[PDB]
Amino acid sequence: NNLPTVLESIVEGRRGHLEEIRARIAHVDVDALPKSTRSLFDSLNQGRGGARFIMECKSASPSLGMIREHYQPGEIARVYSRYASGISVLCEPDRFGGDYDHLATVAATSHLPVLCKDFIIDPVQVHAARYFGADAILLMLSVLDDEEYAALAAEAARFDLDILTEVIDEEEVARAIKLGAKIFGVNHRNLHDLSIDLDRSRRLSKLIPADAVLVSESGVRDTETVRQLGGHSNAFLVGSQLTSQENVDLAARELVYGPNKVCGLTSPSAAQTARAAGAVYGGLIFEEASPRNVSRETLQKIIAAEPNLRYVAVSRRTSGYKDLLVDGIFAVQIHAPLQDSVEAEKALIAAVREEVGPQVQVWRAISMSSPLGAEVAAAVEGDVDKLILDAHEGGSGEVFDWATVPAAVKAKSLLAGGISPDNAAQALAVGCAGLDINSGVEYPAGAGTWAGAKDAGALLKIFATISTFHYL
Amino acid sequence: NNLPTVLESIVEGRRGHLEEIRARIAHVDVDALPKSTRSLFDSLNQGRGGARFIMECKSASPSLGMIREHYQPGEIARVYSRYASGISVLCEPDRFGGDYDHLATVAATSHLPVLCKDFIIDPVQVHAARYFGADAILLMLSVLDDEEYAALAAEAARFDLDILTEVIDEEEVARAIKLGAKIFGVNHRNLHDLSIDLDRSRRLSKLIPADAVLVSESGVRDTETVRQLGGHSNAFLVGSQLTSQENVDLAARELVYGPNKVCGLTSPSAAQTARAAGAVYGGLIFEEASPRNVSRETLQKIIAAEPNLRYVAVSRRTSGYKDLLVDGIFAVQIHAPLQDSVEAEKALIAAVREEVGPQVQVWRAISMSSPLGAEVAAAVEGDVDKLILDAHEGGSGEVFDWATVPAAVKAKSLLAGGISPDNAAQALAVGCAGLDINSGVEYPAGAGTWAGAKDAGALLKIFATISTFHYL
Repeated sequence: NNLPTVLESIVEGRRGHLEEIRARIAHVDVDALPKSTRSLFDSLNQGRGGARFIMECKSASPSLGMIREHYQPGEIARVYSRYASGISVLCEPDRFGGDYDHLATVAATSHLPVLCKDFIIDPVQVHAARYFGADAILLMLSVLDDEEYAALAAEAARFDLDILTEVIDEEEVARAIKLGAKIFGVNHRNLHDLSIDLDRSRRLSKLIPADAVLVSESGVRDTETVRQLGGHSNAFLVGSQLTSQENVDLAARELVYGPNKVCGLTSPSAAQTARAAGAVYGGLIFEEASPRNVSRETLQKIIAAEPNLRYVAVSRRTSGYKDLLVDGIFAVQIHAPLQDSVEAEKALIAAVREEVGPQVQVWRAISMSSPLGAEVAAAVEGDVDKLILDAHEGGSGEVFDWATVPAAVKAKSLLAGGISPDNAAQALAVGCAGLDINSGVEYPAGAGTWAGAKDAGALLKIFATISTFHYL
Repeated sequence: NNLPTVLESIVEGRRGHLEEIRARIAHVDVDALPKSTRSLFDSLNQGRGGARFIMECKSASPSLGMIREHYQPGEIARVYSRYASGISVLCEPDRFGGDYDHLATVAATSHLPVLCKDFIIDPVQVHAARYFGADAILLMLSVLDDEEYAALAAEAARFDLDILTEVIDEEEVARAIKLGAKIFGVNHRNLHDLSIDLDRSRRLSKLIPADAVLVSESGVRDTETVRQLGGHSNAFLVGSQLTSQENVDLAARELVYGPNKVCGLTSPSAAQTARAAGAVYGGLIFEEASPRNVSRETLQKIIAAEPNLRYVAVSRRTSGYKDLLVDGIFAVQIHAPLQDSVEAEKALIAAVREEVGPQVQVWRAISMSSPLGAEVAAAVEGDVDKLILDAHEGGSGEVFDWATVPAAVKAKSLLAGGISPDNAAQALAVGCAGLDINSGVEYPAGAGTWAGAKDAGALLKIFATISTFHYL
């Protein structure tokens, strides 16, 4: 074959392990291996049963976001089981650091369909995959002619193993349809020259049967990219971008839902529902003229009861942000009224940056109805970790043009202003990184003693909408 | 009705919350509520998709096994999702400390069918349960006549909510068949007098249709009771016995699988597969004339790579057990040859008890082929935290009579001696609390470089058999 040099050496390496594998399962009655009772096809093809992702366990990775002592595919799988529709496990040993023990660990840990990510050229690899708990296998059309594929697809069918059929182009697509593939793998990375072409998934999805599923891989940087690509890919395969971070659960939430805040938390159970639904950030209001005002006693009970939100201390003050800092406060949100100039805004921010020290993020909240609003936003974007842009302009209506806002500002911004289950799609369409969610998920005035409290049913609905949104 | 006094006050309390509930979901379009797409019936009725348990989240509990700061039904549900076939959530507020936020938190957290455990007398409770993520509801025949049940079962059917139909006796069974119940709830506790009658589930299971599922509750102390009752109950409902302990995951494993050890661990990936499969205990061998000998360097890498086994340091020495203790060693296993008398055995144990201090359990391993073996076992049972009884007597065959062994000894014992996937059922039938699993899950001599290493496929098989075993 005319394989990229790296792939060439990987399949020839794998050829040279086949005697090991044959000896390793010699004692196994291949004929009597139980079938896989987990359909990767269905998990991927239905909205229910997990978000639009196959999440991958791979040992070999620089992972410079964190200090790696030991590979724990059980601990990774435990977090992935909460978000994904499948788990991928590298079984290749010599350059991915994988093994069949990793596959078995994940199969025993997770309820999801388990994919053996391997370079499969020999039936014994299919047999080993089922014995060690795989529910699906990768077959690469770049490596296998039509006969080699048909034979291995037939070994797979014996045991109800789903196949992820990798295809690089329109010719491989035609071959896959020919061979009746149900799950098409598209890599945006060309292995020959390491070029990324995000379009390769859109372009090939037009040629793929309507009763088939498309999984795409590589260059899926963030939720913004997931939303750009989610119209034509059923699922994204990701891993190293989640396991290379300090907290795999928080990383999973940030990719799937984006950097969303549920503000105005006043109860443990509200913080708990927010985190469970997919919120990354929790908002705590210190201002005492608020119906969402929380005492330092309530603040610390909420943080303690739900440690797995990143908490944001929200104040209307221009200084004294050191007083707000408590264990678990990740960021302070400057909610002070807009100042007189850009320079006063740059100064306020530097003064707060100064108060809280480099271990606490500094966010600026801005009303876009304020005539200086957009100008400050564009000016102060590099000085802050997040902008909270309030896009409900009140009685005037929306005077500001959202088409004029730079991509850099949007990438730094959570959209605010009565964000609710019903206006979520149209808020997401604006193309900001996040949503700031508060009064729009509270019970209304008719709710008796529950009026003004976070409504858990509304939290379930708005996070479901966020999980499936894509640009239309 | 002629309700126990406690139940009487609970339904009348719940009646008095109905205006609150009606106001709380007033804004909800009941008609347009999505259906539950998770069948509690199927999860319970199939072997696949989780072990034979509905695991319950309840705030109100002494829980003196541990210090309780905050109720975290998300954290509980995260652990339960790994083991169970359903999750139960108390929604009753005044004596169980429950709320609908708890139900929503669990629904957003877990992939399993979610049961609202409530005293349901009014349609609005059905409607609230679906809006806050329930997949199933409890209806109590003791509380509801045939008409009140039919009406609420019909509200349930609108939204594909499964029903757990509680029945106290043969008359309630007949009523439930009459009303076409698919899931029968039996409590072993009589609420009138607080008597436990474990037989009540066996007795009623004879009268229940063959196409229906039986769930039983109360007095399910341990795996031994699960195995005694598992022939006639499809599932057990448990909770307070898992959340009242220091580690909910370890408690779940101990109930579902029992206190099993995988001994002779030499690799991180072997320890990881053991824990994922359901092992509570991991065995580390310090003796240097062993093919399973591990250096202090390898020992500590394994512990670090799999922190969630309780590790047992295995040595053939009669003293010097302080040298074995390392962070993560939960117990030492005295594997010294049997001594000359009971008194020397009682002395060896007291001497080791002395060396390791009260924070490290002390286990005695005994060969039942040793003529003094059984006598020591029966004598030393109160002096140790675990006995490891080796029941493979070698060339003589099994000379010892296992019918003579006290229940107290068995309750303290893991059975050893080549325990393997193929002899697991017959080892479990002996009725010891646990299995000690080692050479019987290694690759055999034909396995090349893998010969003598733990076989992950064998670990998957033996733990699956352990999870479904019941006395026949």
